[PDB]
Amino acid sequence: SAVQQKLAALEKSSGGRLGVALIDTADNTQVLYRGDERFPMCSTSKVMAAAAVLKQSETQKQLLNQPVEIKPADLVNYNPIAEKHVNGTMTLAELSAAALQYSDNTAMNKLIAQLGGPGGVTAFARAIGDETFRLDRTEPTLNTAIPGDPRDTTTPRAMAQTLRQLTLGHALGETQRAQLVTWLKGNTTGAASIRAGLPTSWTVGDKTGSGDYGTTNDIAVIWPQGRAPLVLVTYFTQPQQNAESRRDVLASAARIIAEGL
Ligand SMILES: *C(=O)N1C[C@H](NOS(=O)(=O)O)CC[C@H]1C(N)=O
Repeated sequence: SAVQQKLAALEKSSGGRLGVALIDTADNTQVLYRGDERFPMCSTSKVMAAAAVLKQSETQKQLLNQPVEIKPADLVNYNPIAEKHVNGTMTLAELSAAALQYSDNTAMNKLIAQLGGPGGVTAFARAIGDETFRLDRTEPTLNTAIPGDPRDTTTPRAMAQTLRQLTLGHALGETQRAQLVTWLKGNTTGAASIRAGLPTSWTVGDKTGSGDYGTTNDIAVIWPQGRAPLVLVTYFTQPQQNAESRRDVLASAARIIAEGL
């Protein structure tokens, strides 16, 4: 009830710019707030990159087990998993899991490289019907989050539709969809974001993101108790380049959405 008033009031109180897109798969209804504005994706772009490698593995049948060299020069700003394997190798499956569940930025860059560069991630988006997503840069510069810059952005509406296709539809093969869902459900970084605004009995798979301009993001597939799943994108960015993160705003948006159902 009064969901637009509530989302607008949350945004005004926060001082920033909030983007929300919900898909309720029980009845195909949607809730949108700035659903067609571009937002910097930051680490949420890793879902597209992992899904694109999963799609490649549908025809390169051993691709996920292929070793990839991790060198000291490859390390960037946040490499919790890759730093354990420097001067050795990690498989593409291990890199996908590290990128999704620990938000390892070196693992992300290896996914991007496997795909031929950022354009290869965008090409996969286009191949599954997403005409809005764009990846332009590698880690860490994809997180600059400069206002008005279209690089490394998407809209909430597009990314909710794509996450639905990837996790509940048929953009990926059956086994690969299940693998993506398993990875998202095992995310380690999400308890303060969308999940925090939902009843604890519901099951969530998600991927968070953060960047400059206090950018605080989360994209999630949600299995409520006793009812069909939801897909929810909450993107948030702020006026000051050095702004603090606001995961509480994402949780509040999810809480508003959960009471309106
Ligand atoms: C992704 O947005 N990033 C990589 C890592 N993500 O952790 S988060 O998903 O918990 O925010 C650190 C922050 C961010 C980056 N590299 O700036």
